[PDB]
Amino acid sequence: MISLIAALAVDRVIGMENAMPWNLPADLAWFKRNTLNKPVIMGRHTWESIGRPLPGRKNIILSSQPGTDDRVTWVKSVDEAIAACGDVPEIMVIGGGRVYEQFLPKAQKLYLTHIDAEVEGDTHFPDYEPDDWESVFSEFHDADAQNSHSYCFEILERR
Ligand SMILES: NC(=O)c1ccc[n+]([C@@H]2O[C@H](COP(=O)([O-])OP(=O)(O)OC[C@H]3O[C@@H](n4cnc5c(N)ncnc54)[C@H](OP(=O)(O)O)[C@@H]3O)[C@@H](O)[C@H]2O)c1
Ligand SMILES: Nc1nc(=O)c2nc(CNc3ccc(C(=O)N[C@@H](CCC(=O)O)C(=O)O)cc3)cnc2[nH]1
Ligand SMILES: [Mn+2]
Ligand SMILES: [Mn+2]
Ligand SMILES: [Mn+2]
Repeated sequence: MISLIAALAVDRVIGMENAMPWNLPADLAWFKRNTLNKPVIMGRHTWESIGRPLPGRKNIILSSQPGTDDRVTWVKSVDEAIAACGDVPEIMVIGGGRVYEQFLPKAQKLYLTHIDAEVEGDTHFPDYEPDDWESVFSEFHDADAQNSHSYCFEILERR
């Protein structure tokens, strides 16, 4: 099973200038809980944005060019990325935009955080078709002293 996990600001913005400009610790904690002990697939730009391996997860990087760090696994195609995960129950695709586009048709589950923030960005989450997806979990949170925007955690499963 392939799942995508992402945090979206208004208008599906996910990034600007190879960064995420907001800071929502509760959402990073949600990301860690839902990815720990699973393989994570990311594109090369997202690998450079994170800047280090994510502990407790098999890190698989898509790039057309040879890898430059043996602390992670480098692959050259979608099919190779999936194969490198082995026989696990759930593969987590953690972006970015180009990678989400390619894995969306293959995904059975989306873990989405909707952030009430207006962000200029240069990268968007793919347009998906709402009729294809059932919302099975949602949890709204107001802003607090640690999280400066309101946010909604949602899990969707392909119908
Ligand atoms: N809000 C969120 O949830 C979230 C999550 C993740 C990322 N982001 C943001 O998203 C942005 C990065 O997204 P992006 O769309 O620019 O880049 P990306 O999807 O992270 O990386 C694209 C790169 O991945 C490689 N790649 C992708 N598909 C491939 C394939 N089929 N075969 C081989 N290589 C492949 C290529 O590397 P080469 O050029 O080396 O071939 C391509 O240039 C940043 O702003 C980041 O902060 C946000
Ligand atoms: N919901 C969601 N939020 C995100 O921030 C997110 N980020 C990415 C890609 N970028 C990043 C950037 C930083 C970390 C990070 O520092 N993670 C730590 C945080 C643990 C914590 O804060 O409690 C980790 O171990 O996962 C992960 C992914 C992909 N999907 C996402 N999905
Ligand atoms: Mn091939
Ligand atoms: Mn197998
Ligand atoms: Mn806001």
